Amino acid sequence: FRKMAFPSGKVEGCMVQVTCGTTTLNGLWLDDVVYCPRHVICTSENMLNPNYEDLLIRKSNHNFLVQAGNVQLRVIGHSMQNCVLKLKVDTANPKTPKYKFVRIQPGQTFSVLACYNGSPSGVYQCAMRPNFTIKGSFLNGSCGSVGFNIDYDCVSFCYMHHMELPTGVHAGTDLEGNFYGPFVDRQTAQAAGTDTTITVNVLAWLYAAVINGDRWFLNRFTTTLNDFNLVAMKYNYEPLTQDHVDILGPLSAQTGIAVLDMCASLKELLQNGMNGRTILGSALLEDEFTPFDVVRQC
Amino acid sequence: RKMAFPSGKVEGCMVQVTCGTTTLNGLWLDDVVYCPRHVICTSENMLNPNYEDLLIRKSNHNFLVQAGNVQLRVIGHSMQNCVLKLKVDTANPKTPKYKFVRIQPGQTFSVLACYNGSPSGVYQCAMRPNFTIKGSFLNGSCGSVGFNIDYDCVSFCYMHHMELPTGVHAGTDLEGNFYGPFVDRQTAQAAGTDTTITVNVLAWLYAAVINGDRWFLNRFTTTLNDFNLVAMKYNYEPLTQDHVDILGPLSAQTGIAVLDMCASLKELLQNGMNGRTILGSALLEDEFTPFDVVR
Ligand SMILES: CC(C)(C)[C@H](NC(=O)C(F)(F)F)C(=O)N1C[C@H]2[C@@H]([C@H]1C(=O)N[C@H](C=N)C[C@@H]1CCNC1=O)C2(C)C
Ligand SMILES: CC(C)(C)[C@H](NC(=O)C(F)(F)F)C(=O)N1C[C@H]2[C@@H]([C@H]1C(=O)N[C@H](C=N)C[C@@H]1CCNC1=O)C2(C)C
Repeated sequence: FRKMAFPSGKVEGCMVQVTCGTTTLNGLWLDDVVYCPRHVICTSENMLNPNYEDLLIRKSNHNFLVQAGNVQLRVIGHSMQNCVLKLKVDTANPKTPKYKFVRIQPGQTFSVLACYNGSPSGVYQCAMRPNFTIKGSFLNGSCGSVGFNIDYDCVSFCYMHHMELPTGVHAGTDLEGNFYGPFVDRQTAQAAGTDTTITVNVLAWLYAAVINGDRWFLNRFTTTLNDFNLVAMKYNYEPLTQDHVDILGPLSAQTGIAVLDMCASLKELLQNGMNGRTILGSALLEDEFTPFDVVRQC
Repeated sequence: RKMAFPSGKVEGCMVQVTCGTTTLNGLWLDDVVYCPRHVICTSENMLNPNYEDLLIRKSNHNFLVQAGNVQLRVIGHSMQNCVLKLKVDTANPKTPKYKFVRIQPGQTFSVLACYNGSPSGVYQCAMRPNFTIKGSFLNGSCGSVGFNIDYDCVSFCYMHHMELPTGVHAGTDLEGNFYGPFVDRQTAQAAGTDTTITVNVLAWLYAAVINGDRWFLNRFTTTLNDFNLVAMKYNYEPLTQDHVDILGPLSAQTGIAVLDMCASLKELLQNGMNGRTILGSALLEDEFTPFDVVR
């Protein structure tokens, strides 16, 4: 059971390089618009507390250099939507996929296409943490890289990368420029809140363990949502809702293990540990697989 | 994070190959489709297939090749070790710059898992020392390929053929020669005992020092032989002088001598992590190569 990213070719064909003055990052080129983080119009001097409304009025089309591989794109218009810059360009991308912009919830997963200088570098699978950060791998120049899901040739863009927090986790917006989490696009002191484990994803991962070989952690017992939720808080675990139980229903129906019975397994694992046994070859409990992820893979 | 390569250059080469009732994936490069030769097997042939006798009875029109909605015309065919090479009517217009390479255990690569010719997911892999892949491959995944990409040239190194009973996977290079002692035949065969890729753990430890963690270092050193005598008690691969030379650059960039990093690994194996993590893991990661670390 591997963590898998979506195939990235539909997105690779949209990545471009955006340069404003001395600042270069990545942009997303869909039809005749290029989307990128608005802090590209910041001068490094003004990363501390910029006024984006003012800095953009003073910009003109000629302040933006957009490069698609070998080819320079001519910017013919610019505007802002929340924290993303929208650069209208000369040419529609002939590789534009069927796509939509969506906003995801903490605990959902997506693929990230990490890019540098407009050129795709690698792909990995991520989860939006309960504290609204991403445990990604982003280096200098990675801003504007996007995250996405694919459903039957339709790309759902859900994330654009903006910044790294002092604990090495990452923060970004949806493609309409709304931040995930209580962060702002400026170099001021900010930090991730204390993170928590995504309970519904651990359970889904335990179902995947049962779907494969592993069954030793099953027991005769069952809990209640209220009794399990007291256990969850003690171990820094997101509380489990009736909504989570309902979505795990398919896996509970397929494997014959009710969710509150799996919770009994999980509560038991959280207290007594694994006693030298493993689950899908892992010694810790994995929480970056959603229920849909497990159904899809299996 | 362990990252796969962007998969688009390979997605444009995946096709569907059908022969009778068997369908799997093929790789379409220029005017040749490559795929596993057991596409020409039926039910009653998996146990003891005679591939020469099965192939002699086929003609070009027995092979149905589909690239998306378009049927390709097969105009020739031949067998090279355990891969079939289907000469087609049309050169793939999306053929990337590519080459074929055979890799060694410990090497990493990306896998594009496909079903019925359409890409489903991409993940990053290592060739294990027992010549198997710890992959994620379902019923129709055969013919999925593994690859690296360097300066826009795609190095194809793996094509998927079989699942072993332990859940791991075996396959061939793109010339059809199996990695390890496996055969494309449904008989009792089993992966040998697997071991940890020691040179990859050490390279990763060097990556931890470079990103500013040093908690696992100690003041000891070790001889190469003493290191290997301890490490093999944990099912770690022996470290060779070639591996030592290979880590040299990282040892220079960090100032930590290779054998001093070996002493730290012996201690990590002795103690565990005591609830800590090194890069982002509570496990010793062995699927990032020395070459990977510098990049
Ligand atoms: C880490 C740093 C101290 C530099 C800063 N962090 C914080 O200001 C915080 F602590 F508030 F998060 C930060 O990321 N930025 C400062 C400045 C932009 C952003 C930035 O340079 N983004 C990079 C875009 N290519 C990607 C970064 C590069 C390192 N790894 C990444 O992912 C803006 C928030 C406007
Ligand atoms: C797992 C099974 C017991 C069926 C068998 N294994 C062994 O015979 C062994 F144990 F000896 F390896 C096995 O894999 N095959 C039997 C037959 C082909 C191959 C096969 O069906 N390949 C699939 C290609 N689409 C991919 C497989 C599907 C399951 N998961 C995969 O990855 C050949 C070896 C000629």
